[PDB]
Amino acid sequence: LSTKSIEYYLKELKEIFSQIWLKPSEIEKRCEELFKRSKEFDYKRILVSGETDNTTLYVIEDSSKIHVFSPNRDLRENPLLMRWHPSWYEIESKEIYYKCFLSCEELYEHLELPTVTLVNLCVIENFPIPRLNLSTGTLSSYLRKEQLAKVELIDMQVGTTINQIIKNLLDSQPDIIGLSVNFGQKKLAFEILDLIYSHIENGDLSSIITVGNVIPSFSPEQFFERYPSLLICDKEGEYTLRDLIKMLKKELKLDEVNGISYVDESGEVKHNVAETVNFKEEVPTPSLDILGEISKFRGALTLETSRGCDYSRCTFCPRDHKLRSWRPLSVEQTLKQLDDILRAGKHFNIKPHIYMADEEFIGELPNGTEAQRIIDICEGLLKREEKIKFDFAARADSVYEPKRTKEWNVERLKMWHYCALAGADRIFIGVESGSNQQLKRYGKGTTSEQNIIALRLVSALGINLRIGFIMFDQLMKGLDNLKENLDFLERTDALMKPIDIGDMTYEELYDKLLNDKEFIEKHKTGKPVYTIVSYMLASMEILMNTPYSRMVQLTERKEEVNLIMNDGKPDMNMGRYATSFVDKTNGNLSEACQMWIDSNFGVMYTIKSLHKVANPREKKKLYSYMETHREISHFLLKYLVYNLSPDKESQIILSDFLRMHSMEHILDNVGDGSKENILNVMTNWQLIMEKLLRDVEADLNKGIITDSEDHRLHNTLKRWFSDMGNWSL
Ligand code: B12
Ligand SMILES: C[S@@+](CC[C@H](N)C(=O)[O-])C[C@H]1O[C@@H](n2cnc3c(N)ncnc32)[C@H](O)[C@@H]1O
Ligand code: SF4
Repeated sequence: LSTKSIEYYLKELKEIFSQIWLKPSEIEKRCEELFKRSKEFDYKRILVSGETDNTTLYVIEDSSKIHVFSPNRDLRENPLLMRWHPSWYEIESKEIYYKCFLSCEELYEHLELPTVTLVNLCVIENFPIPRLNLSTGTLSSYLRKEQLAKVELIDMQVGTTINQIIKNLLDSQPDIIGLSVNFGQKKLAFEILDLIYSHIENGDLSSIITVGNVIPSFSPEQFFERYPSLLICDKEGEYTLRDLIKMLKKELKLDEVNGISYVDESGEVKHNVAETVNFKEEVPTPSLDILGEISKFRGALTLETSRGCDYSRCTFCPRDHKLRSWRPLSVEQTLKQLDDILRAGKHFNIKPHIYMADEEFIGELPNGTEAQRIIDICEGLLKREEKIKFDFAARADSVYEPKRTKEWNVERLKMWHYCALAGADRIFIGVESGSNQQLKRYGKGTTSEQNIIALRLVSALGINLRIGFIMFDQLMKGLDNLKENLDFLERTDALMKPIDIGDMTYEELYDKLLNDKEFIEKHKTGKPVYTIVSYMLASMEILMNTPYSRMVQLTERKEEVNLIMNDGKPDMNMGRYATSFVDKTNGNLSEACQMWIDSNFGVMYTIKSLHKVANPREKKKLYSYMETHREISHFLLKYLVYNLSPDKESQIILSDFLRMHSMEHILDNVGDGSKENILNVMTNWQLIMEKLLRDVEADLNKGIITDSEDHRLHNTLKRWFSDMGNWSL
């Protein structure tokens, strides 16, 4: 092969490899056709490995002549060649993109890659709209970039069924099978596992079996009881899979494999230490094998630009699986991976909107440069030809922290401005509470006024907001925290319209939003905070391994009460404890609010479903229903608390709200927090929901809104009217 004809094969390979959405078997197909075409030499076998900018073709003429093409990267950085021969190459050399290896017998053994099949489970009835699965996509890209294995990806999100999974597995004959098992997928996982082991027993498969993600990590005993040879990946999967591949080659013993729990021969459960992955530089662009099918389901692009939480102190948030340190992608890798995913999505006409999976997008570094890192990512996005939109999550104190200097906070505001400039769209802030006592119980580290100011600053930059809010928690005593929460949620001095920066410095804008009451009033949207709450009337869920669960167990012993039911055991499928409230009135209110939600779910689901596809004028009508429902749901709790503990100010607000909707006389005990009385009070309040749904009914009859073909709004409205006051579950 001439030195000029190297160049031609590289040129065409670069064009093949640029199509990063194709599965590796499809890439190999195009490589075979390119090499059979020139017919200026024949070969026995080809292998493609690597990914995106390091994709590599091996052409095995036989074991004594092996050609290696690396169009996108210096072959000297190839990790498979480096494992085979750490000094094969010349250090003083122009970059090398081709090399023929002659009489290199052991290189062939390195090119016999094991096969790994990774399966993302999905209960499709609960999640109709897929998102690119990072759980398996990053495990695949890590293995491909290290050239450790041929990886097959199966995603139940796009409709692949249990029986199709097994068919796939029989056809590919993998050496390692891995299932990602998430909340609510225990039964599905056990079904797939039963069939895998049934076929191992029958001799149709021989594979190391492993499961990963949070459900088996937290509850390994229920898995080991049914599958005692199963290997559970406790934390990150990358090095775990690397080491199972080594163990396949007898290069590691089982008790050396990174980050797994297993049953040894004596019957005892072992856990191996998990070395935290070098995420900054070893985990590349998620594999995009499934992207085409995801686009057919109108699915979403996703990326994780950091792992972990440097704060890690919220008492309801368990840190054992996700870890207590923050590991960011480099600015360079973040921009590259975003470019890859956006280019691949554009190929399938997926719109350029990235959902960042990060637990904490902004983070914190020992050198304090985290804000400059974000600004540098934003500057890179602003250099692109096309704009993007992106969503992410952040704590309120990643916006505003009065324990830090004014200069820290002013630079924080500049950072958030660059986020808005680069496309920050809907941002989730974990406010969680409006009550300083409850915030302390939540370990949030924030105050209620600090939360208000964070919302002011972000909303003023034109970023749209969503907030988590956990109204009820089991250790709350009395109604005081609920009153503080309701007052917080009714504040109208928090949400700002997008403010034109004009000539203001960052410091002047910051100063005005903190202190200038007239500025705040002029720019407010006038909407109360509860309008951006993600889930109204939410109650605490007590997950395993949390400080909050231990706080509960500690109240159980200190006041001699049995709060954790199921005889102290947790639920494996949901990774949480079933727990009752220390204050029985508060538990009654939480239960009532869940029943309220259940009673309106069918009709409000239908309204929201119709809203997705309505014309502009119907969309606004249906949206106004959803706004009014949220409003009625907020003042349900204000009304319940009023009937348990009245005050003058709350009475005025409820009377204002009634009078505002021409329905002050629709409503006509006290201090009685029994379930019976609360239900009776809520039956009364439900008359206000009836008044809203009578308008929906009239609008439907008038043709002002349009029903689905199966008459779903008609059907659910009819049921709702017939079910009034009838709180059976
Ligand atoms: C997207 C998302 C959702 C989506 C789910 C989308 C989907 N795919 O169906 C929605 C919005 C529906 C959701 C809901 C919930 N979620 Co959520 N979610 C996330 C989020 C933001 C991103 C997930 C992701 O892509 N992670 C990145 C990938 C790379 O990580 P991974 O899945 O853990 O995979 C790694 C390891 O687990 C391991 N691994 C995974 N699979 C496998 C397989 C094998 C074989 C092996 C060996 C290893 C392995 O290797 C991988 C790479 O290192 C995460 C935050 C996060 N960054 O993880 C929260 C998170 C997972 N969610 C969480 C929670 C609590 C919930 C809810 C209960 C809501 C709530 N907060 O009350 C519900 C559950 C609903 C249900 N399903 O029943 C918690 C989980 C508990 C915890 N603290 O660890 C997280 C961490 C957020 C938080 N801090 O509160 N979630
Ligand atoms: C939407 S995710 C993103 C959280 C992310 N760590 C952050 O800091 O912003 C978590 C949100 O779900 C809600 N949530 C989490 N755990 C919960 C629990 N155990 N019970 C009730 N709500 C919970 C909280 O409102 C929280 O803000
Ligand atoms: S809730 Fe958010 S900030 Fe709190 S520990 Fe969990 S990831 Fe970190």
